[PDB]
Amino acid sequence: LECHNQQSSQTPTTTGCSGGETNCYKKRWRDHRGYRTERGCGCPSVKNGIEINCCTTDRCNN
Repeated sequence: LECHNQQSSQTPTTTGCSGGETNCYKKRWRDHRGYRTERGCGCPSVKNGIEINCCTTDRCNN
C-alpha cells in the first residue's frame, strides 16, 4: 500500500493510507474561479465532464 500526493502539481509527496484505508483517487476540475485537484485516498465521487480516476495497484498515481 503506497501512494504519492502531488496536490495540484506543486510538489509530489509520498503518503499511503492505513487504519482501514487502501484506495487511491485522482480527481481534478477547472471551472469559473473554481479549479481544484486532489489525488490521495478515495474512489466514490464521479459526475460528467470532470476528471476522476481511482486506482489501487501499489503506486498507481502516475
